[PDB]
Amino acid sequence: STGSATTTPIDSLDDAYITPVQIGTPAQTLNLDFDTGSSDLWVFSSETTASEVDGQTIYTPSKSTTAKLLSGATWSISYGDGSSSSGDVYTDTVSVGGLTVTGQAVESAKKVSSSFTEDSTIDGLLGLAFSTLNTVSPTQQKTFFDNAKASLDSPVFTADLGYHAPGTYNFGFIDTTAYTGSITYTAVSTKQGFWEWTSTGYAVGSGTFKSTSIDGIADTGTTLLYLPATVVSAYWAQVSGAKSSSSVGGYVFPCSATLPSFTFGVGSARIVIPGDYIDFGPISTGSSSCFGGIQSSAGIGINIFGDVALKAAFVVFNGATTPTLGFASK
Ligand SMILES: CN(C)c1ccc(C(=O)O)cn1
Repeated sequence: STGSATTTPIDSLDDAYITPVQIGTPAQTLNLDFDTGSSDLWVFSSETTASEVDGQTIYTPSKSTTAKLLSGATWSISYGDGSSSSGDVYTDTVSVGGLTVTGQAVESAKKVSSSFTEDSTIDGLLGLAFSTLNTVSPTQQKTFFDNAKASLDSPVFTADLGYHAPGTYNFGFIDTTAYTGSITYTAVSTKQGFWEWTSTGYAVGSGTFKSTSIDGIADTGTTLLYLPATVVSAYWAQVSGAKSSSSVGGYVFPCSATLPSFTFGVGSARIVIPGDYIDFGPISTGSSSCFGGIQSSAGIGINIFGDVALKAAFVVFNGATTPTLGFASK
């Protein structure tokens, strides 16, 4: 089997991407944030504290003839941006782009933090990291991908995120029309539960490539590119007037600037992130100070190849017995 679904930016900055997902019988369609950095499929629901729901579409398990309470199971998760959610668990039928999994754990939120409430466009998350990170207790649950894998034509999914445009998540096949040149594959460590890999270096604009190993994670649920402070300083030094602002919470730059590209290495191959992709717009409405799309990972403990990086590539998440990542230009 295979599946193919369009993923759409939630706003004009590509702050996140949402993908429609069918849950239950009859189908209830929710728009979920596909997150290769976590491993829980959770949704706003009829159980979510009413004051914490503001415009989201909810899953109502009592209206699904295939929903079953997973008795005794609870979940609770916190994300790198400080947001969080928790609740109980149902199993139900879940379909993405025509690919159906029966008995998928659907984690129903009883509580969500303010940043979830405030984002009316995101109805929940669909985790695509390794199932070892799943938070359900006392019986850990599998991701949608793990549950689907054995049935797929090939044990893979691909992320093809758009810049200020829709893109595609495919399951079970590689669309050879969706990229240019060849796909370069690179080793993955699953030791931390992430799609963790090592970039071979970087370049800023038309500058020379610096060969240096940068360990990090391919994370579709993180907006920006978070890299070591040395790398990030080298980038922003090429933008007149750019500076790190402790008050804003990262590098800012004059909105009048033209940003240089940023290249990252995948083995001997190179992925080029156009300068425009690194512009996250005014820090507040009407400001001439703009927020940068490349930020330091120093506070975080891990480097993160978030959407800024991934959207410049066609990315293969190969879930074969020994997982690997693939990157192609597009
Ligand atoms: C809607 N918000 C608060 C989100 C969504 C997704 C993530 C994440 O995948 O890490 C974090 N915050």
